[PDB]
Amino acid sequence: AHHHHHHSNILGITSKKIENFSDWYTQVIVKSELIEYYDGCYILRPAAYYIWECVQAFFNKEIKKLNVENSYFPLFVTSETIMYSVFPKWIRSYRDLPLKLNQWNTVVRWEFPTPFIRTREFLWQEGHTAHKNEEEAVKLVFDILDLYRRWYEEYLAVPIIKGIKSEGEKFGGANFTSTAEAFISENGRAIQAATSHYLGTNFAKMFKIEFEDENEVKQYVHQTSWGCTTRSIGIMIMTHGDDKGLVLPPNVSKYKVVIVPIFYKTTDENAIHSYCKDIEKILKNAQINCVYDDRASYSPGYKFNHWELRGIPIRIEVGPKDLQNNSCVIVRRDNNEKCNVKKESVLLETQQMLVDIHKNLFLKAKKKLDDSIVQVTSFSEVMNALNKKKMVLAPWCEDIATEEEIKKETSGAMKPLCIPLDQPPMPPNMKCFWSGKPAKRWCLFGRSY
Amino acid sequence: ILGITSKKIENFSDWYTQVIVKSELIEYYDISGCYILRPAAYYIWECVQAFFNKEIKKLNVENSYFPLETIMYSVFPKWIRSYRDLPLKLNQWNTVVRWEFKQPEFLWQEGHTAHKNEEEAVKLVFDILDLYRRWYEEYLAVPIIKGIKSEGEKFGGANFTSTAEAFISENGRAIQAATSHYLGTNFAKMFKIEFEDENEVKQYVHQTSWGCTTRSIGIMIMTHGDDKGLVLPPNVSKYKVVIVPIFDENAIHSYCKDIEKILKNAQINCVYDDRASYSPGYKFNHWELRGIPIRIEVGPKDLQNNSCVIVRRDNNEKCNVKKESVLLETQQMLVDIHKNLFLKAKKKLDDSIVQVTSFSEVMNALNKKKMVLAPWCEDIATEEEIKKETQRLSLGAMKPLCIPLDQPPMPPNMKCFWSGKPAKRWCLFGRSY
Ligand SMILES: [Cl-]
Ligand SMILES: [Cl-]
Ligand SMILES: [Cl-]
Repeated sequence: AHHHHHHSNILGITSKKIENFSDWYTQVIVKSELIEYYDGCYILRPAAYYIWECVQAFFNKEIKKLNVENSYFPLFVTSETIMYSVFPKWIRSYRDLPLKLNQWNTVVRWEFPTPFIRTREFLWQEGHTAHKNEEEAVKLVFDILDLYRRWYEEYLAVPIIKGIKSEGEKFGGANFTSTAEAFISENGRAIQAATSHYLGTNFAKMFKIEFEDENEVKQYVHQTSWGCTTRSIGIMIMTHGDDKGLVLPPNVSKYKVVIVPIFYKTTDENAIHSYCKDIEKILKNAQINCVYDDRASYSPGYKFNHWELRGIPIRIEVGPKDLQNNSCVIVRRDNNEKCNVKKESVLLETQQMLVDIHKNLFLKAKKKLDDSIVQVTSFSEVMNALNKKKMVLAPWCEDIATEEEIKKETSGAMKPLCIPLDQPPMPPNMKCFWSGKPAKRWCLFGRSY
Repeated sequence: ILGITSKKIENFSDWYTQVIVKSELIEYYDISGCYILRPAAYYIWECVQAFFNKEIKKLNVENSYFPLETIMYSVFPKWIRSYRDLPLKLNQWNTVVRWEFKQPEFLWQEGHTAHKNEEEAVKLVFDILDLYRRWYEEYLAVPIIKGIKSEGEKFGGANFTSTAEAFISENGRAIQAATSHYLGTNFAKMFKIEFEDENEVKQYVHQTSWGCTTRSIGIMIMTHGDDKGLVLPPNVSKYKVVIVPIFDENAIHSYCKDIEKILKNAQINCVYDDRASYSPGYKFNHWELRGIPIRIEVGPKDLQNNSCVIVRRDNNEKCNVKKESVLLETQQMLVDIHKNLFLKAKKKLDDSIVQVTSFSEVMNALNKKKMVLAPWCEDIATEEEIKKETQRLSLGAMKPLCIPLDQPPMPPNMKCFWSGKPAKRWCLFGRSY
């Protein structure tokens, strides 16, 4: 009957994030128990699906405050839902507006493949609304965009940049496409995090989606659509993961704490086991889910690595030194800092530490994001920035023809990510870094996914 | 308005189509019969999903997503090596996608578990089955009968299939409402799902599976719907109350808005139908069709007496209520509506079961749109014999629905109604969907 003292190198992460990012990622997603391959479609195991559940609960609650109703439309065409053609059957009068719908979807197809990120398999939501006028639709587009900011920032501890897509990168049926953009600094790649579209009257004209207004004048509806996918999980993994494995923001971890007993003598086993159970009770009585790993066949050291790999935010260790001192050792996953905590203070310190882990994960990620943006004047400064795994903020004329030319001259190509909502001042005579006719606004450009 | 034009008792299938479309539950895409679950239908699914998730989580079942039982079980040995890995408990909420220009219920739930022994597995099978009873009975106000399927009607891979059966008395047809299967070690042997037990002995896992679909919604509609349209148990209606003004014209609005705020402040969602271009009669029918549990009517006299009139959807009874008593009376009424819907459906279910001792009583019961509870020897070969004979006499077949968990006494000398060797247990038989 075998005792396992040492977690073998091969069962941990054998590639370093910075040195071999793609293999590092592959290893983390399987070894942390997020996903499992069947044969390259993958199963979302509970640790991944739990993250989706948490963001789904938050988003549902928030969209319901905006009177959005969930629904389910099963017919799709190549991916988009057959829906707008039905809207004339439901809308006659301003009293029928706004129409506000959302659905939670699941799709799998043959892969073409980085799980969560470049995949034909995902869970998502998409919302669709129709309003009596432009201002109400555009307000809603930006309200939803801020909810995406919160999904990322409050749940995944991922900072995003809000912006408007360039004409070449926006959805063809949209008047404008707003976006949340994320950036993975370790490989220099931007990735679109969520989208929120003002569709104007385009589909109303196609399907005769018209209503009688309050003045008895016929008008087109103004539409919106918006979506966010399990790509969000990938972004989170890539943002916080380290060389020991997965790191989970506490808000999307099922177990907040793992309790590990330390003892080598049978005379100590009962007191250790009992104290560990006291701590498990204290936390669970307080609605803090946790796991007490009391397996006899694995050493404490093995268990440390086992649960770090799984991304548990806090580990509490209990050894004989701790019984003697009425304490325990609390270890944070994010930065591996340890402290001794009195038994009576474990609840409060754990609560405070879960909040601080989230803050630290976010603030460190935001620093990396901010440090990844180089503001440039000229195309000659661009390649050095790209090669430093950066994206660039450049004054740009926003001429659609230039997007394919920028791509072509700089997969190694950089593309317009978004024109950020937050604009630095534009100096009086600033020229486009490409054109160079007068520059309109600053645009972010980068290599992408 | 065009309301419901066919009577439930007279043309059931036409009634049903009119109710599901007119009430805004579904919209058909086209003659394929593919359809949209509109918010009124999806809201029901949401409510039961919330309930079920909460309860299965108390049993440590975790949600997951396997792309679409062979993918699934072939992967289980990768996760199970010792007793420490058990029990494995998974659930999935599934959605179907139909691609328009590609070669080919839209929502359902399926769970799967694996356990160290028979006792633990079977206990979960029955715990889940009671959660399905509660899904039906607490949220949908639909009574069900728990039982075990016959050998001929169980899932072929199961050691036994437990079931919740419902009956629609207006058309005399039973319907399987949910199922929960003990799979034994059948698939474990097939996919080599073994573990090392506490004593270092290799054992097979004991598995269960269980599911329920949007058919549950259809069952609810068939059960409580009436000739005016949909009837919603309050727990699965987005709006609990509609407020309808009856023409003041300024004081009326203000008064209706006061009631709206009282209810909404107490977290009771409601709608104040203040549309100027429709009559109150129009509005009454509009909201009845849509299944809203309670209407509150406010007219001039009610202003004068500081009252209003509360009207129940289920029985159309009215009562006069003081303004300051509206919140409490509304809360009590929503409870009482659910209780009445359930009790009247339970009475119809009870009255649909004829207990028989011989085959010569069966066709009379079937032709009266009943089910029969009969003493049966349970021999699989009799199932098709009984199907054929009841079909023949109809000119339709009845089949075994379930062997109820709640068994009446079996006299020591009772014969099977068909065979009649010694009878074992009572079995429910009926026509089915
Ligand atoms: Cl297609
Ligand atoms: Cl937390
Ligand atoms: Cl079955």
